[PDB]
Amino acid sequence: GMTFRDTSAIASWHAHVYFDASSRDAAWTLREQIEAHWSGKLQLGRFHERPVGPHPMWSYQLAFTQEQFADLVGWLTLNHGALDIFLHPNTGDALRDHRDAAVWIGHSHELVLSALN
Amino acid sequence: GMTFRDTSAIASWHAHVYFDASSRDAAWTLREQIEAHWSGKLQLGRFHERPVGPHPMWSYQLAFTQEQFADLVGWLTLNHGALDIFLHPNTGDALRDHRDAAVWIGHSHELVLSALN
Ligand SMILES: [Cl-]
Ligand SMILES: [Cl-]
Ligand SMILES: [Cl-]
Repeated sequence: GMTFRDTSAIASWHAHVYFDASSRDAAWTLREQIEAHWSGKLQLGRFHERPVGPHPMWSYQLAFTQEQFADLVGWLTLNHGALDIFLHPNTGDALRDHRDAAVWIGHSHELVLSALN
Repeated sequence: GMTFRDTSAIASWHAHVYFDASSRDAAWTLREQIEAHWSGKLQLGRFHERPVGPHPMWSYQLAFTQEQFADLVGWLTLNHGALDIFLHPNTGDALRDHRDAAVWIGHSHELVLSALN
């Protein structure tokens, strides 16, 4: 049986906007709106135009606190268009968080979990 | 030419825990823990052991506010085990909300879109 955890186990969240060559322009446009809308509320990573790390799509990262989660995730849910977004909590166990605690705005993708740990 | 929306557009959130014959006990355990952890203050629908509405799997519904979103969604992310969970905001447009504002804890599923008419 699984042991239940409290939300205090979550130190922070990462979201990754996924895209590819076909959706690059749309991804860029959303990234500019995130900059415009969320300056100081999250850390925005580089625009990766290849698969990096465990990500099977081109991507960029947003890193944010539990206190920003509802506002930012709600806004992304409303405004993501056709871009899939991968989200996961950071609990101190990268493989477990990616393998077992993946959240998707839009469609899910099979991660490159073998890249972890 | 998307019009960006504010989270004020969201009246409420709805989650649907998906399960099947293979995963009934886990789905039930989760439901009971939801009931206990929020002391019956969330809105819980019927435990459906058949596909209902737009849901291709057996399911049960949870409804909650934007102000409950971070805690509940965090908790579900940590505690869902292998159960996929469909979430969507309610903006008054059931088609658009289900089609375009779907969020999935775990893996995404194709909805039975016919049921949205
Ligand atoms: Cl670099
Ligand atoms: Cl959208
Ligand atoms: Cl979506």
